[PDB]
Parts: sequence; structure tokens; C-alpha cells
Amino acid sequence: MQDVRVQVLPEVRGQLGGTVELPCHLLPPVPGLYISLVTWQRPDAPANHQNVAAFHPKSGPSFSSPKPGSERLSFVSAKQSTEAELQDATLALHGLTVEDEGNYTCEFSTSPKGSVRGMTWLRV
Repeated sequence: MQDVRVQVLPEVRGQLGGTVELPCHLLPPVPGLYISLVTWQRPDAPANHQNVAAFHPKSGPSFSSPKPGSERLSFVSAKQSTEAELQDATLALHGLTVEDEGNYTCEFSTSPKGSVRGMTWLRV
């Protein structure tokens, strides 16, 4: 099975007080691959601020960090089985503030390939 990779933008520029999307896609669309999880994290944020978003095929989306928090976040394309689709893990963030600036890491957990990740700088 071919190896997979994460595609993100080196930087995303969003308008202050507005909305911005952080693109993240698993490539290529390989048949036989199971995506068990995708997460977004801010490595440099305080402890309880690092886990910004997560998506599981069964349990759906979660946003543990209160900042930006679920109120300001959503996965634009990810679907949960009610079948799941996590290949596009693009994250939309509203009410952009300067305090939102920083490195964001998008990481897929997969079978059989394990984890792969990419990083994006968000500038306001």
C-alpha cells in the first residue's frame, strides 16, 4: 500500500475578528486505509490549551481546549458514521483574535500506516 502524507499550508492568513480555514488533507486517497483519528494541536499553548480539536469516525468531533473552544470551531468536511469521512480534516475557526496566532499541527492516526502530521502557522 502506498505511503500517505499530510498536506497543509505553511501559513494561513485570517482577518481579525473574522473566519479562517486551516486546510488539512490526507493524500493520496488510498483504498484499504482506515483513519482512526485526526487531531489539531497547538504545541506551544498552555497545558489545557493544546488540544484544540479532534475527530473520530464513531464518536465524532471534540474540542477539549476552551480556547478557541467548540463555540468558535468546526470541521468543515469531516463526517461521523451515523459512513465516516476524515480525509479532509480542514478546520474552520471564527472570531479570529491575535491570541489565536501560532503553530497548529494536524495529525492523522491510521491503519496500517500509523500517524502522519503537518504543521501550519496561523497569522492574523
